[PDB]
Amino acid sequence: YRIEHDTMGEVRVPAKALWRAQTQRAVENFPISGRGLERTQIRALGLLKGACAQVNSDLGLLAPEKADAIIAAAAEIADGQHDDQFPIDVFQTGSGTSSNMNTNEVIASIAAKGGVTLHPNDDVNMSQSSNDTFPTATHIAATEAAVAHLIPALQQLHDALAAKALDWHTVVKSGRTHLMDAVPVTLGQEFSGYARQIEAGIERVRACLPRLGELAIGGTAVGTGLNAPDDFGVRVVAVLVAQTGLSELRTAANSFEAQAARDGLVEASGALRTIAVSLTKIANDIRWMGSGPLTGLAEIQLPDLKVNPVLPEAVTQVAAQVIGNDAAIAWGGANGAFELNVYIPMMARNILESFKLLTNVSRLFAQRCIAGLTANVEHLRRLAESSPSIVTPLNSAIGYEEAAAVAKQALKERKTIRQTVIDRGLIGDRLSIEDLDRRLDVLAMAKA
Amino acid sequence: YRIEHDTMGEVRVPAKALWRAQTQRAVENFPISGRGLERTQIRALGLLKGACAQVNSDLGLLAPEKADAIIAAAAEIADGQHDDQFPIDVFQTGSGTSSNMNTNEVIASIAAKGGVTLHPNDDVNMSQSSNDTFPTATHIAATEAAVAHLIPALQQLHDALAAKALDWHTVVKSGRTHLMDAVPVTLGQEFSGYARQIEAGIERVRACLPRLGELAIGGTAVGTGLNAPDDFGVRVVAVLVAQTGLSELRTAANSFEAQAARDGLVEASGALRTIAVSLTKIANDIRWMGSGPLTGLAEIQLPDLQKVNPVLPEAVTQVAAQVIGNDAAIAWGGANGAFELNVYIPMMARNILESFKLLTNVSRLFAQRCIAGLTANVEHLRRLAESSPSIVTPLNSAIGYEEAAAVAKQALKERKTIRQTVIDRGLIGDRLSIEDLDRRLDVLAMAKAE
Amino acid sequence: YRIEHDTMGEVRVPAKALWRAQTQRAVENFPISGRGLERTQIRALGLLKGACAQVNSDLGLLAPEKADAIIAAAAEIADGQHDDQFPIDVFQTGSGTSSNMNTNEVIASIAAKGGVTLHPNDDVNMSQSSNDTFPTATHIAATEAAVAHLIPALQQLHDALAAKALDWHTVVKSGRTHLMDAVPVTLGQEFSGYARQIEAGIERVRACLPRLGELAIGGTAVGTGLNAPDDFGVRVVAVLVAQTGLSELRTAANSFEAQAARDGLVEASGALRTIAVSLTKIANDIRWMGSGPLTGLAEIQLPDLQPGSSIMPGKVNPVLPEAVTQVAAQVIGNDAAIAWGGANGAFELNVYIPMMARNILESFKLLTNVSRLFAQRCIAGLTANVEHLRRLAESSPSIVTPLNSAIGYEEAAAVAKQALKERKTIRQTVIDRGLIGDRLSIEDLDRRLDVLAMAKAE
Amino acid sequence: YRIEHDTMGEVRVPAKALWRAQTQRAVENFPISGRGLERTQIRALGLLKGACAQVNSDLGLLAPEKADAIIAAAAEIADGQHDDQFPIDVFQTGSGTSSNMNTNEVIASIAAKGGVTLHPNDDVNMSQSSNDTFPTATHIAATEAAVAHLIPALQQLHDALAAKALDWHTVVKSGRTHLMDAVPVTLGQEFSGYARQIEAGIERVRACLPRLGELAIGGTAVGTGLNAPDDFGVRVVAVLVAQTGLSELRTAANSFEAQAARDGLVEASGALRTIAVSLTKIANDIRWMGSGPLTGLAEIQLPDLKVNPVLPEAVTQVAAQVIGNDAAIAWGGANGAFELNVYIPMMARNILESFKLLTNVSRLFAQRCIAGLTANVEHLRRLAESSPSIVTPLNSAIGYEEAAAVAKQALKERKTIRQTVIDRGLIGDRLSIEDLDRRLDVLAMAKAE
Ligand SMILES: COc1ccc(S(=O)(=O)N2CCCCCCC2)cc1NC(=O)Cc1n[nH]c(=O)c2ccccc12
Ligand SMILES: COc1ccc(S(=O)(=O)N2CCCCCCC2)cc1NC(=O)Cc1n[nH]c(=O)c2ccccc12
Ligand SMILES: [Mg+2]
Ligand SMILES: [Mg+2]
Repeated sequence: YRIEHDTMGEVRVPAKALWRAQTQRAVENFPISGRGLERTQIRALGLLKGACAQVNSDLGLLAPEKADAIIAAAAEIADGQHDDQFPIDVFQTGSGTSSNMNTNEVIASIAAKGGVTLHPNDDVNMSQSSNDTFPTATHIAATEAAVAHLIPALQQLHDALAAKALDWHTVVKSGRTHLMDAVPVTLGQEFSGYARQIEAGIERVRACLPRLGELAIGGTAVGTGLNAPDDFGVRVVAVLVAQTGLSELRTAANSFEAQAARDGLVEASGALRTIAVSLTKIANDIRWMGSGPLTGLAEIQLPDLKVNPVLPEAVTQVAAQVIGNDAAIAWGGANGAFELNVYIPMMARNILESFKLLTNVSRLFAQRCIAGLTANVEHLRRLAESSPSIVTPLNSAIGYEEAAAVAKQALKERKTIRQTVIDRGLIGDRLSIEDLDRRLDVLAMAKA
Repeated sequence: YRIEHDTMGEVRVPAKALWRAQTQRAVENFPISGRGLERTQIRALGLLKGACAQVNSDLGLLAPEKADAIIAAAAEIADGQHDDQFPIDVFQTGSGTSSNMNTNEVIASIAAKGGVTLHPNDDVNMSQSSNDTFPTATHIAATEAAVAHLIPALQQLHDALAAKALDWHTVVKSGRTHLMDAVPVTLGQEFSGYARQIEAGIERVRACLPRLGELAIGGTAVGTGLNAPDDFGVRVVAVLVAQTGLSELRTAANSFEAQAARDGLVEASGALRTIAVSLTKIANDIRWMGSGPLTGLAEIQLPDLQKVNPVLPEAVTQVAAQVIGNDAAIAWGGANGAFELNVYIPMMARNILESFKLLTNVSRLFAQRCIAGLTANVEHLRRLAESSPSIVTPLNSAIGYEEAAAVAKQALKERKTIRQTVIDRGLIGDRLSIEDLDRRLDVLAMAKAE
Repeated sequence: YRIEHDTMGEVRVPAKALWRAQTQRAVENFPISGRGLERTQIRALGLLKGACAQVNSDLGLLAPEKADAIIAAAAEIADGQHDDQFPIDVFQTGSGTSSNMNTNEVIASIAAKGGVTLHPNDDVNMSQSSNDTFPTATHIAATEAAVAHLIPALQQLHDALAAKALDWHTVVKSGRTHLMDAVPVTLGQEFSGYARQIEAGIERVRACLPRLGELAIGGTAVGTGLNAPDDFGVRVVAVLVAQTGLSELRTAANSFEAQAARDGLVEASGALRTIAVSLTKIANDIRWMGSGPLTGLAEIQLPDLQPGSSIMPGKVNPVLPEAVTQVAAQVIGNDAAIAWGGANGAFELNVYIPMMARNILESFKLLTNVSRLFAQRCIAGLTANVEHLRRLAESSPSIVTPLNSAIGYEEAAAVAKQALKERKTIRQTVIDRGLIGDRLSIEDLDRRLDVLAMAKAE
Repeated sequence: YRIEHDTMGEVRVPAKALWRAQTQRAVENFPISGRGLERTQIRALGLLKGACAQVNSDLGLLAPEKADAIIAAAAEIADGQHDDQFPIDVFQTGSGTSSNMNTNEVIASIAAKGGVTLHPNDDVNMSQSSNDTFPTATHIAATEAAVAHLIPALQQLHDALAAKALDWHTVVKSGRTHLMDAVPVTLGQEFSGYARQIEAGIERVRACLPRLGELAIGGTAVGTGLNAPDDFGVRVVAVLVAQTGLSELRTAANSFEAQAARDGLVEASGALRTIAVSLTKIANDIRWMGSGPLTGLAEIQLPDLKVNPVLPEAVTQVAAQVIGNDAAIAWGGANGAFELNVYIPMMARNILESFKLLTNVSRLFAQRCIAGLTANVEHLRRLAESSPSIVTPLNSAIGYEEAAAVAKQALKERKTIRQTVIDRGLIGDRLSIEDLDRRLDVLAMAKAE
């Protein structure tokens, strides 16, 4: 319940709080959602402030005692020790300056406990602006989410689907097109399709990384780098790559584009949206395959967590959320003006949530649904044995003309190809029953 | 770190948790977002369980000591005393069964501390199913959010915009179409338009209430009411109306439509999305009018909250973007129901209830901390209106369109009023008196304000 | 070809073209989509110009011979006689001024063929501006599309679904929740739900009309009505209402809101988007119910409309549910474009009107046409597989609950387990476990396991 | 009318139409939008039918005389001689069955004029299904639109923006953040940012081509390739690459994914949506720069088509349409079932429209707006030199309090910062003229030379 002094009056701040007057003013200004920055965003702000202090110390602009104090305080923030010291709403000034100042104030308070006096702006914000910091922290967090978390979760799900594609390679069943009975396929072939969708999703995320990983740091207020060293960005990026192991981080190709727009977030959200579209098809097919057991398809059994398909439901709900988040991201992305896009906090919340939801639900889907599925093999074969057949595989035995007459008579009389052959008296020296049954065999028709 | 024995083995539950084994299993099943139900959600689940116990008591199905214990526990939940006892992810089974069971378990644990044993399922879930309760609670929460919170916040913003319209009635300035200079308006007329956008917003929310207030309660598992009293729904709705004062709550017109779809939430999100569209235009015009102080429009000054940056217009346009995204998620969930149940309810509820909250909170902040304190550069706005080439048309009948165009070009080049330019070019004479000039160039008259 | 002279220079225009130099310039300026105004928008521009000429005549501002020529020409345009004379891209100047000028030029050319000289701007655009005309025509077209076309088409679909709800009142089947077996319902109850969705859709459209029907006419360039009669809007609206019978048309509540924003189109699109969401659920349930017919649900049969496949010649597909679900996807896309344009107005004018108009009027048209086709070519001819549906209901573990009070919940679970294992009815499994006796008579068993009574039909 | 027939019986068809019974049933079943396939789609179906007949001929499955007749008729269709013979609505059966049969029937009728009897299904549809042909035609049309049309249009717009970036490299002006005055930039720097957004757009389109160019051909009804030669897809793709020169066309990595989903269209629409987002920012900044001529920013003048910013308005309306189309595409993409995604005609309409609108508006914007912009150079510099934002580098010489008084007086008197520092008598005690001109050099402050 302490009291601090701002250039517009008094400011009451909780006693255990490491934040100062500017953060408290932002708390009072933006009571909108009641939610603040996520752990990933706080970590990236800590990483960035430590790297900037490191580079300011290397260039001789910041006394080594002050840099050491910022570096140690920043490492605690990056390590998750101060996730309760960031109370500002997501829906704040659209540069994210409020959160940038929150980080400067918390580092100054941590340093003061260790006996060092730091000015939040002149020391902790040295060579930085109110406008190049929060977007840099956003792109660090998004690139870490893509590379360290989403891609491995998607690979786990790909591997689970591919393992079923191989197990079920000869588990024949009926194909369905337009929801209507079609020629045979295998359950393994369908899973090979699901696995390719997830592999393509990993390709889509990898394709966005050259632009997602672009950082604005060094551009300062408008992109020109005024009041920063000319090589500030390239030096800070090198420290961040070294500390995180994220080789995908890079300086911006164009310092104006990197601050006037957040196009890299819009691009990345489109990859995540495409993954949500793929996951919707996979999850829907799996719940339909497990439907019933008397009123539905009853092709597979899902693991029980009459089992309701609770992980397909979680997957499809997550996909809906990614689709909505993606619309919010593109709306903010389009609406920048001149030197700055002022939708960064909202865009950051949405893209980081989409990464988190897809990573977590993919791992759960892989481990607690896909890996445990069991096929109802005898039921699936009975469905394959009820698919339509074709005459083509009889051509070499009865010739193009008799085959065509079998096709026509089967259609007219609503008979199978097999029975129409028997009924036309075609079993003989040209065609044994055995040869009929081998030519029309449903696993052979699946071409597995 | 207390222990519990489930149907399927052992479960460890935190010591001070009031939830039980089925909630803890859902915590383990759905570690997806790390975000659970919001306060409004949780309150409505308490309201619903209290009303259900009241009705089961009234019908002689539930012993009164048990009903009384449920009603007392449910009132604590409705009063927001147990918002920390609902740990299940939003991204759970799509009926919201897990959160329904979370409510039943917390009520049983609260009751147990007052010395009354309740079975979560057989007592707290009596006459209810796993499918008619969560969407009922969602529609209670959304109807309360609309009536009690968003409409009053929009009315505050409307009244702030209308007050500025009246204060700025005669504040004449150049009109802008296509971003280019146009004939005069007043700042008051522009604010009267903003006020109408917000008043139409309230009309849009009021128009969705007949269907937003429809509750599925009493439909049970598939909408038929099997295993519930025939009049359970109308009885529970009547208790909710009596307790809350929300007369907009009603039984559903069709019990199958009320469980197979969530179309009322999709409809209400469309009203919220329209309000977000209106707020985007109002907030964008206000930040543009405050742009400068040298190279921008410099029409008005915003109050300084943090040369003021337009931080509340930025909060408002960010909220609007979130409402538009949330709206897309809601419609996606709404379209994808199957047969007797739409299984996107927890995701739809998160998104609709967030949209109500953000619009309510940001509308009040925008009204109080931005709109109320705007100041206009009155004399500057009038000087620009009086200096615009757009106002030479009323001279054409005195001096011709060719001389009126030379006046417009010289006024702009020399940074002079049209009036001073007409005088400087020696046009005052028999053709045009000083008084006829001041009548033809009366920019406030050109704006046609009441 | 024939040549004309614009303020800029010389312009070549097609011989049979009733448009003039401004329209030809717009043709050369915006070769973007290769699609121009639809017939509903052209019709509305004709209605508007005819009403404006009538009022300008009544007020003594326009000579009667000139007003009479504009009225005659504008009636030809409203009657669809000139739908080939509007070549300008949708993607034009955002006020729609190019299309307004196209209308003025075509009316002047029609009048010229009857010996009357009309100035496109000073006569045909009298009392109007480049900014209050196109949004007025857009709202006339959208209101007409809602009231005269979509609501009747939705009522037709509602009536077709409600007729099935009555025909199938006793057709008992298992319910499905989460795609899993549930307690009994009737196919009539499910169709009653579909019907309510469409009835609610009509209520949604009706709820938006007080604001969709607001017209900007009379507000002129900025909303102030400068250079128009003070009562131009109310007089033009009176003529349009009398001539069209569109009682929903009204003068805007606020003349600045009606030009600075297009919020009524955003609102109306939300109703259409909600109808698309409802239609998606209805169409998806119907194609699933008709799936198979050997490997699917096979609950109903859809009328056959065309061959499905050359490789599998017997196969017929649910083509009308597919058309419906594809229309719904288009309406949801159109809705997103409309809200995008609606948010992005500046000051006195929203300059997204041609794009918003294209999208809202297309959503009306697609929903109207597909609703009628779905009602007539799919719903009306559905047939139910009654005995299949009842067999599954009578075999369902879900229906053992009503036995609990006779034999207890544990023995009822054993009946469920055995029946499901042995593919038997519940009735027959109860017998095969000799539970009929003192506790349970055979008439009593048949009363407890009455699956139609469990559906609780009214 | 004349009588034609199919497996469902007899159908009345317009006496002279080149389509037959299946197309006519589709005319009556789907009168929804009143719009059919676009020129690009009809071209792709013609290309594909010709390539299929070449491969069936090469494998000895189809008589050379019949293959020649198909190839010639398919060439007339691809060239646009028979577009009026494709009457079927976009909103047809979701596999594109109806438009596939339309192509087969029209080819058979054209071949008959030349005295060759072709069966639309046994000959023109040999080794094919609608399930692999209609999505193949859609991905051909989309790949061609990306490579031959949109990337060159974007490169023209990039080059026009980059030409301004160079021309305006020293055109110093006030920076704007939050719409508020900020430290100096140049118009050239802002245009270099717009140019980067369009170059990144080109990178985004190129990044999607490995998947957009995947073709389903050879997968037949369910992806298994039943009723087609095992190498049909690889042979047909080789013919298409030879004929079109589109090396980006390729056989699908997985034949089941290529028919059960249209994820490549969803992916490509995301690139187009991102370009729409970039174009919105560029066009909105340009119309604001041109605003006025008295009460707006008045930084630049747009070419006249007091000019209204009509091409910025066309660009921002096109962008809105691409965003809407992108939502419709993703909705269709998610909703496939089992072996087939049945939203292909609607997804094809939307993604091909987005390609076309972005191509056409990008070239118009480049040639008829960007190329002709003029800057109010001396005005922009005067405002930059008069902004309170540039007083900061004086703080160390005159103090915060006096730098604030300089800013306030400069704004009130409408004078430069340089002239205000002189007027307040700060030269000599605080700093010299040499020092003043170094500290307030706005072009140096923009970090431009
Ligand atoms: C954001 O627009 C402005 C911002 C600040 C100022 S000001 O007060 O600070 N100041 C600037 C010049 C130095 C001192 C003289 C007084 C005018 C003027 C302006 N507009 C204008 O100067 C408008 C204008 N008028 N006439 C022209 O021929 C013209 C040509 C090109 C561009 C615009 C125009
Ligand atoms: C769109 O902004 C403008 C447009 C046109 C003009 S102008 O050249 O045509 N002309 C305007 C009318 C008076 C004639 C003398 C010169 C200024 C100026 C401006 N801006 C300004 O005057 C900027 C400005 N400077 N200083 C102030 O204390 C002030 C206070 C309130 C608002 C703005 C300011
Ligand atoms: Mg690496
Ligand atoms: Mg079955």
